[PDB]
Amino acid sequence: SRRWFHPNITGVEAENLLLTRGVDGSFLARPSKSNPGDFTLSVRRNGAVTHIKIQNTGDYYDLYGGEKFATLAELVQYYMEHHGQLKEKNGDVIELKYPLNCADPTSERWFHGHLSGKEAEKLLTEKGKHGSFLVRESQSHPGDFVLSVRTGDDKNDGKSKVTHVMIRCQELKYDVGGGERFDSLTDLVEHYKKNPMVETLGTVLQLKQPLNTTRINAAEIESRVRELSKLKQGFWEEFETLQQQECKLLYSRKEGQRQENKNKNRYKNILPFDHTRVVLHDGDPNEPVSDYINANIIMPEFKKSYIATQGCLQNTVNDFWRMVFQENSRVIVMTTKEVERGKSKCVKYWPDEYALKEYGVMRVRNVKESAAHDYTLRELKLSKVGQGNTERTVWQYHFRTWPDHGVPSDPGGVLDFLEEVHHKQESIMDAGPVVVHCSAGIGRTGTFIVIDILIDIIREKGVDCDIDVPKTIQMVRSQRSGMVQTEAQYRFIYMAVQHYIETL
Ligand SMILES: N[C@@H]1c2ccccc2CC12CCN(c1nc3ncc(Sc4cccnc4C(F)(F)F)nc3[nH]1)CC2
Repeated sequence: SRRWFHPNITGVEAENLLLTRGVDGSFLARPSKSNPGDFTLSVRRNGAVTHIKIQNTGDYYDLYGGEKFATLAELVQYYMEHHGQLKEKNGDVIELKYPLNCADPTSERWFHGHLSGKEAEKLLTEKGKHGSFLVRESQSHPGDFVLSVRTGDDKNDGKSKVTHVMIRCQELKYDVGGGERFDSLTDLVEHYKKNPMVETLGTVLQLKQPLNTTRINAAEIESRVRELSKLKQGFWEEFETLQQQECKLLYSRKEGQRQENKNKNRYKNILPFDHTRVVLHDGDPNEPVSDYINANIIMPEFKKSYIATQGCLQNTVNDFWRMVFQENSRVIVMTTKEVERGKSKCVKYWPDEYALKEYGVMRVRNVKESAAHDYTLRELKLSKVGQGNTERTVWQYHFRTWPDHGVPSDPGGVLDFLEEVHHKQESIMDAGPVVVHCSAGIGRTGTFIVIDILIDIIREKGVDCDIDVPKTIQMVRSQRSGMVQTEAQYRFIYMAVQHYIETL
């Protein structure tokens, strides 16, 4: 869990935490009470607290007077490992040394607050499986807690059971009636996750996973949207709770950090994970490194795969077409304009209609453009220079109407677009991964990919099937940093899936 992130504290509270429990170099992060997307990094230095604003407008986290990042945990990791980079306006170095840990259990996935033993039994009996657990406040003994764990065989009939374990709070510390006394509920839970309790007759109280509360029956998505809309809101809690799981996803991005690739990244610290990056072959032996593009393979796991990538730079257009060729991709989804709010988001990597251009070893002909309301389709022919028999059609679906701020007011445009993309891809035997990009290749790109993954479950299984939006996003975020950036995008995913279901 992301311990240095304190949900539901004020600025004044943050200052006092850092002044009373911190030292110089201690820091924490916190969200705005009013605004999803606004965050503050609070840092103790020279016996005082400095607050630094962070904003997410949908494409990345933007640290004021600092750099752009895919996640707050990648931001924190960066400044803890690169001394001198975070600076005050007058030049003075702001050091992030010591994460100040949140002791408040409220945001933990396993924490259920005021919840009865009867209610906890019902939740575990209906939704739980072997090793599902939760912690709740004791009704009998104020300040105490109860750990409730389901154990059994998952293949009803007494083969499973719920066990309740009392957690005492004695003199500011937590225990289970013996052994170690913990400074927080979190420390206690983490210890008994690693070191399971055993009953008198041998049952191991395995804390395998927090009770799942977010999985739904897809046909009931409207009721879940209603529930998540209740007022801050359910949607915000859910997206934040998911965000608290991002420290499990700090996978190496060593290749993207190499000096030989520094000019190949649109944003210096938004990098592909090494374990999923697209590796480019047959490269120019004269180039110091020719195997790198800022792109990751996204494979759903619980047929069709994706390449999530950034908007091309002038110097990466040739690499982009090498990738498209190598991976046998026949469909590109572009979800940005070239220029938005005065800023270039993607260089034009395609020729004008009816024109032919060479891009290094590759050539692309733009055969025909077809303009719909929300998108333009460009029928491109890609081939290797010298080898006409390598020609294949690449269909570029360019979504034009995504708003400059926030998300579209309805999902119909995105749904229609994604339906055309899906059918084109499905019609081409042996097509490779669908290439998807925006500007940084994480916010909108993540949103379109996750929508597509969830819709495809419904295509296969019908509307009577389980879907789990945050679970799916965590799986995609394990393959490219920070996929799905904002709460507005998260709500839009639910909106798109709901309206897919409603138009069957
Ligand atoms: N602590 C909360 C509280 C406070 C006072 C009173 C009651 C309650 C319940 C409480 C916890 C349980 N609820 C909850 N919401 C969530 N949203 C996203 C996620 S992430 C997820 C989901 C599914 C699978 N895999 C992941 C992964 F970890 F891999 F990302 N998990 C969630 N769990 C509802 C909110």
